[PDB]
Amino acid sequence: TQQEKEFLESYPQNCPPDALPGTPGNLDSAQEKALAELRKLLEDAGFIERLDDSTLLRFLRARKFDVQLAKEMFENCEKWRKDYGTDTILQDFHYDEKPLIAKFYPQYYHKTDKDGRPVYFEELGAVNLHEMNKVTSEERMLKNLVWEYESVVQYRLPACSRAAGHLVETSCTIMDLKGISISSAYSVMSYVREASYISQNYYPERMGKFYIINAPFGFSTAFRLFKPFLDPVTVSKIFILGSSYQKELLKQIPAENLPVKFGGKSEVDESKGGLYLSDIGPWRDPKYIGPEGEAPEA
Ligand SMILES: O=C(c1ccc(Cl)c([N+](=O)[O-])c1)N1CCN(c2ccccc2F)CC1
Repeated sequence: TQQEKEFLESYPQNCPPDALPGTPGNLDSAQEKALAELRKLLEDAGFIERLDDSTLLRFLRARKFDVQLAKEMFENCEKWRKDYGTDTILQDFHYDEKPLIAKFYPQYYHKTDKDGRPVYFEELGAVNLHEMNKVTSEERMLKNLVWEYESVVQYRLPACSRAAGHLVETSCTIMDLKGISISSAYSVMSYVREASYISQNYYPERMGKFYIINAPFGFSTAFRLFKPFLDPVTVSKIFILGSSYQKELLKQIPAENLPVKFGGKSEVDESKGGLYLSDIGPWRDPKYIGPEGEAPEA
């Protein structure tokens, strides 16, 4: 379809050459063969959508380029999108509760990192589900999560790719644990479990960086101790920081892109809902919005 063709050639499709192997534009002979094989296998099953290089390579990387297991993971995902209504969630779901409950679990995207990734912030430590459940449900919070993911894929990543000069398939997540207790950790645990399950199985290879900040001492000490036994890919992606996280964040995010409260210089109009209701980034800049148009407002 022209439509889909126009969209694909409307932003850069190659990852930088120093990215991980098996990423778009960085494929060896074997990898290119696995991609072509997986594609025809999915075409033979009648799939017509989501068969672009970027998508299929993510499923291949998630299965170490085992073509057969990538096919099964892909087919599992399309079945979930069917049962959950994912393909129309942007039109069907309406998180009208958000101004009322945002402060009880702040979640927001704000600008980009030095690699061009959209930066996602989650103030898990402030979570108050007792107040949240007066207004909304875990089921609706997960719908809102998938809504945002669909908005990342459809509108934030293509804009971030154009603004960066190269393909951007991943986000940079900052999770603030300030205020977390054993009690509230248990209360958010079911939500976090379902969110990771959805991320790993239906959005594979979308995690580029994951910073935990204000981590309690026991949690941070454990990571510092087991850090040497981690996959070198993993140790470049996951950071568990305590109270002094600002300098580490500033190595990864330009100071003018990082919110003031986290050691940066980026400001929002605190009178108009400030950070918690904001969605600022290149996907709100006409310079970087392509034929998909501008992302909806939550
Ligand atoms: O894998 C992801 C992930 C999943 C989907 C999308 Cl579309 C993106 N993205 O590019 O914005 C990232 N994440 C890592 C785990 N994540 C997470 C998981 C559980 C609790 C909180 C969290 F922030 C969310 C982000």
